[PDB]
Amino acid sequence: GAPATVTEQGEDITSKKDRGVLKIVKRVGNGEETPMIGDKVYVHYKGKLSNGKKFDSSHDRNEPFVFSLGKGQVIKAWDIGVATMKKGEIAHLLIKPEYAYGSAGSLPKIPSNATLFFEIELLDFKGE
Ligand SMILES: COc1cc2cc(c1OC)O[C@H](C)CCn1cc(nn1)CCCCOC(=O)[C@@H]1CCCCN1C(=O)[C@H]2C1CCCCC1
Repeated sequence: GAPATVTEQGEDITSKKDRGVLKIVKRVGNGEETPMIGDKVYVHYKGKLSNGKKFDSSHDRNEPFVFSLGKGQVIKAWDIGVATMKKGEIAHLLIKPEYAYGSAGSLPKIPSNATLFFEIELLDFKGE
């Protein structure tokens, strides 16, 4: 399925090149600009434990998910990954625990050493 396809075909967007955050662009966006640290970012997303065991979508709450980029309001993988995206882009991310919730996890939703999968649509972003 989609997690395995990211494993096989995704780009490693980590600085360390440790395969900690792998990306596939599923729908191309527009514009020269990508978000930068500080911007208010609007997304829709579907996320799950990569083994399908738990799911979460912004659509469940009938509203976009909003955060400030590069401020650690989200897991590291989102600060890295969303910074690569264009407005209108849909991307798949597959994320090792080091760029998510680590060995501690974040129970009850996230166990120790969990790999995460997200589909993210970047709706908009605005400068601080
Ligand atoms: C581990 O805790 C959670 C994980 C995830 C979602 C969580 C969450 O909180 C309980 O709640 C939803 C986003 C709704 C409430 N909320 C929380 C925050 N803003 N709104 C702020 C904190 C968000 C932390 O989440 C994240 O950094 C990532 C990336 C942004 C979307 C949500 N993220 C998650 O890790 C989900 C998780 C995905 C895998 C399946 C279980 C939920």
